[PDB]
Amino acid sequence: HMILLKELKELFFLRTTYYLKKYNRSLPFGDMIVDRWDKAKLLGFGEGTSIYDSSIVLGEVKVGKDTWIGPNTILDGSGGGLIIGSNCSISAGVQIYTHDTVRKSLSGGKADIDKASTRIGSDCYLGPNTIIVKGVKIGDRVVVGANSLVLKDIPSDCKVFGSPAVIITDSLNYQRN
Amino acid sequence: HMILLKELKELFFLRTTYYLKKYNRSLPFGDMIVDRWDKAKLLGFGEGTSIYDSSIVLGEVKVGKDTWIGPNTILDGSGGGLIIGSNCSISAGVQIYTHDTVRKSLSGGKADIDKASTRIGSDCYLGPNTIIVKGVKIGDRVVVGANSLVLKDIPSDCKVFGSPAVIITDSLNYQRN
Amino acid sequence: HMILLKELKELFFLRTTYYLKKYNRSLPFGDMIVDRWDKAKLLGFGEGTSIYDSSIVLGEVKVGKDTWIGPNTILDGSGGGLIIGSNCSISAGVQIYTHDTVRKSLSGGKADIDKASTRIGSDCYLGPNTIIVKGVKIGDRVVVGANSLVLKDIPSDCKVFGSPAVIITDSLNYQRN
Repeated sequence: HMILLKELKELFFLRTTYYLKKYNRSLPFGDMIVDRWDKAKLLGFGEGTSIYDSSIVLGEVKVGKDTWIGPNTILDGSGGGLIIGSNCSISAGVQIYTHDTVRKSLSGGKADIDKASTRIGSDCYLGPNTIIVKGVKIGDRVVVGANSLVLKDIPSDCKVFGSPAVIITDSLNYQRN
Repeated sequence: HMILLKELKELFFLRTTYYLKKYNRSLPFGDMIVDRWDKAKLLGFGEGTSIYDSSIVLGEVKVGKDTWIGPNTILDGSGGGLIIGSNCSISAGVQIYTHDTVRKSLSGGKADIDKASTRIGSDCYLGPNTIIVKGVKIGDRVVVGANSLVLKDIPSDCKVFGSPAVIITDSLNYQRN
Repeated sequence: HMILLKELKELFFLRTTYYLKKYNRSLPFGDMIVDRWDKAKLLGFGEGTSIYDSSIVLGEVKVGKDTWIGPNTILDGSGGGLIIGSNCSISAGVQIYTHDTVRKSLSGGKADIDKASTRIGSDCYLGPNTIIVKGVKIGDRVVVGANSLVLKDIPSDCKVFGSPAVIITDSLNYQRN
């Protein structure tokens, strides 16, 4: 254990040195062991998709191609499946749910976990610290601004933000060339 | 170090394979080493309590039975103790504090750290990304919605949300059977 | 791998035991390997600065003296450099950006990443879960409250909060003696 700890620290030093030179960044220890693209592949996600070590993926989660799954994210498919499209940006700190335990806790542990399936289309952006709750359906080409709480379905080509989130305009201008 | 890195990656691959088959989930590297229930036990928390590897626990923290401490949480008892009851849901990203450093920073490093003890009762839910500040007292059977900032005490059987958080109704209906 | 996993768990147990006795806290596995002050030093940050293992630092990031970089933070200098002063508190969950990908995602992957440099002065506090977006300039002795989204420049001696953040008063009283 003495030697193992010393080896782990040596490895941390060397790997951080290598990552600074090669990738001009410094990551957590775990993100220097885990490759983002191989992890996504192991999870059955589409080609081009990437996911940080620090991400938690529960139950039935399906993800399309070229989707970026950021650090400190939760993709919870435990309550009937979560489906995410292609080309999505799932920003740092985003949490996507198909269950909750409000009643279980509030009832002293008696009530069951409530569950509902959740879907996000393609070409979406979920901004930092966005919370998407069970049951929600988000369409294609939606923007969800940072610090949102999405309680209801969102149709395609919408821009939403707030806690709770509300439709603010269409997303058309972000789709331009 | 070359061999150690290769072994760590082999271990990551195998353990993720095992966790997918056994627990239908993919966790961070650290959460495949650390057992949530043994960690809680080591921290002196009550029977049935669980805490993710990614959680930070500072100073005097006491937790009751069957409380779920989620990923990416902060339980800071450094400023006079933090006490949490039984059957609580402490959601991903929740941060509970007994100190802050606004004045220390704002004063160029001169002022002291401000401190005040914090307590949460039993049968509470703290939703994702909830921030509870020093000095606060939350009673029993409270719901705190996602994305809240709790600046003042909350009595039992309340439902609160917002930044800052405000009482919205009672929590009675969540306690049903 | 069998033996390596057993060794890692033994190390986790022992190190957590040592950290509880020596530092009265329990940290993630990675934060028991990585030293906060050596990591900051390796990143070229100023004397006295500290950064948790769980922090991500992208591209050109410069940080002054005695700045505290908390857990689960993002310091993204990838889009033209990020500069942070001395004596700053960068709270848990704070995310600071110099890029985004709204248009890249919304355009099916066609558009480029948008980039703009970001600066924060000295003696600032950024509260939990603060989001600072590309292009922003924050002056000296600013307070940013928890759960903020900072979309526009902030002058010195200001106190701001909200999503989006707005000036609420001056920060003078926090600077007192």
